Amino acid sequence: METDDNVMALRIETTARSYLRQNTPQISVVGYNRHLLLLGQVATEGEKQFVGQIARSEQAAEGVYNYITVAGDTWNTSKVRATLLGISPATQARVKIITYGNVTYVMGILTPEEQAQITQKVSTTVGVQKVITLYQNYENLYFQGMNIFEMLRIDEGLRLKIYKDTEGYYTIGIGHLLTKSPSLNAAKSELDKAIGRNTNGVITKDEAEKLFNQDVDAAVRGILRNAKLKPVYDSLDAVRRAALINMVFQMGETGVAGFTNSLRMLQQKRWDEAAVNLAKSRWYNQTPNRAKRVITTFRTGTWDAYA
Ligand SMILES: [Cl-]
Ligand SMILES: [Cl-]
Repeated sequence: METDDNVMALRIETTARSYLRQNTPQISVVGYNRHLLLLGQVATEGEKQFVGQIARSEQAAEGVYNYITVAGDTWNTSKVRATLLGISPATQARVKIITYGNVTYVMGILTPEEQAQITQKVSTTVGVQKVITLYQNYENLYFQGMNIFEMLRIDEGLRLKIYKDTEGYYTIGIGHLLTKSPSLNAAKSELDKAIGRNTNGVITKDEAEKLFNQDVDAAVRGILRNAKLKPVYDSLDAVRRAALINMVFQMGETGVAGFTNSLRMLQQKRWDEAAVNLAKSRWYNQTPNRAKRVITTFRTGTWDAYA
């Protein structure tokens, strides 16, 4: 859903901008849950209606909201938390907020009760600004296919040059750390190590996916030697296995092993009880978007949140 929302939005942004310049321009498409929100300033009511047909021609779109005016910025996680104090971190994760012009749009899959609460909180934070709600209540196979490599591409990023992480070390690819020394030369040599050539501090995607496989294998061995992680891992299907490998990549073997109660529920296949519980940890607090995708993967056993 992450990849389809973005994929469609850009195709609509780009095919729409093309049509406008054939009659500088202002068009913006935002995608949430395959529902699409059209933003910008067009000159005539007929063009606004034509840009809306472009979007509705997207077979994978299950809704289109045309809010183009006839002559922006998405809220970041912290700014939403400043505004939704009192709502659980889990419910805040099912909400996108955008301000385009002098309007503020609120998208999300909410209970009728949750809608009135969040609508209230947003209206009091913006004051006398217009607030548009776009709520939903509680074949198509041409898109990219999701796998574990594309999963951790969305959750960490793909870097094809040696970059410094946050801890002051050197890294490349998908979080594949090279060395904790501040010596770049030390990192460039270790980069040649795993690739076996004159990388020159640069790699291709084909040979970054080769690293990512080495990193995945390394995790799966730590997992099978850890007394708490092994039985859970063995009992789970393929997608749910990549959810677990995701958490290990993020917190290390020992970190994940501390989720005692949530692990017992996964090994017991209680998918929904395991989700309510994982959404109560510091993990959800400090990386809610990721933890929302990882946790839905655990609940559905599918690539929904990522597709
Ligand atoms: Cl933030
Ligand atoms: Cl996050």
